Amino acid sequence: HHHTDPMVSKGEELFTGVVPILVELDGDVNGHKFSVSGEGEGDATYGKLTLKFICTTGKLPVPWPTLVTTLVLCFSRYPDHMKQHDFFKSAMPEGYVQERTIFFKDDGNYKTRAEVKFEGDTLVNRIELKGIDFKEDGNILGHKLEYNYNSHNVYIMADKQKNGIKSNFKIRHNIEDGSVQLADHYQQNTPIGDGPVLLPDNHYLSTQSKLSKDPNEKRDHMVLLEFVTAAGIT
Repeated sequence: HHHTDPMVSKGEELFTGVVPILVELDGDVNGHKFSVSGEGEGDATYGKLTLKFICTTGKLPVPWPTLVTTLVLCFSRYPDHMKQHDFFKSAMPEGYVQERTIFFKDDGNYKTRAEVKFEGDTLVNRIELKGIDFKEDGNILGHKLEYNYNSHNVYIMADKQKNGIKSNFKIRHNIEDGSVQLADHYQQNTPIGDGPVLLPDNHYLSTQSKLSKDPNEKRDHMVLLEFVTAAGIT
């Protein structure tokens, strides 16, 4: 609402209230083609997301928790003293590309590319996902993961050469038998536009996610509440 840096003001202004979100994913995992649509709202003031996702092609062929990181970090809450480090909002409204490779230990990998940008007043995240080399009897295609999600801190670093950011981090998915399925993420983000962006000092994001079901919904779906806060600069 009041920042002495006009570049920060420009990005904050687009995220000042509740912003509607649309998520589209087209996926192919070991030749099972599927699509997911999601709708909800983001409130960057509190770092809060609320989304509901539907598999529009029938039953989702992989477990919903494996898609949480893939299915909008511009809604992170950056403390006032860290707002000059917020790459994600500084790239708006033209947006950014978010690319990942996700390696599931002892199993296959996801390769994702997403464009995150405004269409009018709506923040859209449009994703293509390709998954290969998964085991039919593994934890992913065998749906052995529990329907829950662990809190996680992720380290963000600038990539000055690409005018973007980079991160590598591990997600632990609980398996029904009490064990864990590791998912190693590599991520890079680059701006879509050619204007300047804020390139951050090293810092981390703290995330927490809660998964639930809509008791009146017959389609395969996931309801997601996420909180993300930046930290690590004193």
